[PDB]
Amino acid sequence: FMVSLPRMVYPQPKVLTPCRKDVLVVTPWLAPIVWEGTFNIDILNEQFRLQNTTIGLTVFAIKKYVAFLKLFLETAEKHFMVGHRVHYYVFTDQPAAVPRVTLGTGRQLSVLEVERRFLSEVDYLVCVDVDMEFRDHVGVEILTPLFGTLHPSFYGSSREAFTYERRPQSQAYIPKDEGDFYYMGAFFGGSVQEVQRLTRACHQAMMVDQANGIEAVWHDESHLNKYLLRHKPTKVLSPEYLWDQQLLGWPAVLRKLRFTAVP
Ligand SMILES: [Hg+2]
Ligand SMILES: [Hg+2]
Ligand SMILES: [Hg+2]
Ligand SMILES: [Hg+2]
Ligand SMILES: [Hg+2]
Ligand SMILES: [Hg+2]
Repeated sequence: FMVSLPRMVYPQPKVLTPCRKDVLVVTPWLAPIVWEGTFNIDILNEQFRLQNTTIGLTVFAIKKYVAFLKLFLETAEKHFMVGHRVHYYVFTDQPAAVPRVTLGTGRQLSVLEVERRFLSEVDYLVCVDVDMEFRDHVGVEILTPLFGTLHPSFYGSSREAFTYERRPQSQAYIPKDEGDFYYMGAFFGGSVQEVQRLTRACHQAMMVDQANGIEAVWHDESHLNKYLLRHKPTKVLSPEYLWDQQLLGWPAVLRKLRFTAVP
């Protein structure tokens, strides 16, 4: 059950003015592709706050990667789901090395040393890499049953150039005449239920590959791409959401650089 939105004053959407004319804003299965200019964040914030949405953000930080937690979490505090309930889950081999980062109200951090707990604690899960920093808004516009993110190196590439697993002997196999996009493994998410479905499917496929003596060319990312080919995501994030400015610069098509590699 969803309550009514309140009265809001904003610019009328214009039916005969395309939103962006330089990029695809909807997939052929009618999932939005999230670019700056496509969303009114005030409307979306209202919708998700009225549901008291809780977002879990999961990161693995092992060995030397614990060094990246401070910047990751500090910048998440500035830019990630601000105004909403956030639960950070930091999976690490070094619990005592997790930095003491000051959190805004309604935000919490759990340290898990290296599950149904997610079903009871959060509505959505967002799974990212720790060697990153938030540079701009990453908010409820991403939330949906299942999303993937366009890999910044391949968003302009034809499908035959995608680095999918190409050996038929692998469960991650995708032939040259298949594929919508190349999704990057470093940023995906969805409802808890859909994320757990995905991770279960990939884990099983990886076990089958191991038993057959084969390891997919890009490991979990290869399996992610196979999963999202066969189970279409309900939103796709543009490369605004996963960028490397040193490698790739700042193309005109990116109005914002939201979540980036660390230099
Ligand atoms: Hg628009
Ligand atoms: Hg996750
Ligand atoms: Hg994760
Ligand atoms: Hg998979
Ligand atoms: Hg996996
Ligand atoms: Hg996966």
